[PDB]
Amino acid sequence: MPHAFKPGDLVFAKMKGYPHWPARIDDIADGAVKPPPNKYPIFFFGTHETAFLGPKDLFPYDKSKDKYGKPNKRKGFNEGLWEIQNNPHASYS
Repeated sequence: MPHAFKPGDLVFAKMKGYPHWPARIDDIADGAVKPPPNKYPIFFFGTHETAFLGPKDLFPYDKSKDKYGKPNKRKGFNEGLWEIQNNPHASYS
């Protein structure tokens, strides 16, 4: 059975106006800004942007990749697909 989301989990993350996007739940570094309550720090592959999202917008990658893991015209997306499949836990700093 599913657990709660934890750092390192791979997802497609949904935001208004963008296709479901390859992403990971990030850790919060010591000294770094914490997310709001009930929000997770989401690192978007390809763009390498962070946003804070709740579980309603987080689709587990394994379950969802046949639907959402297809090329997209959007800037950074196809790079993002490579990252999530090929090195999802690397440093992209």
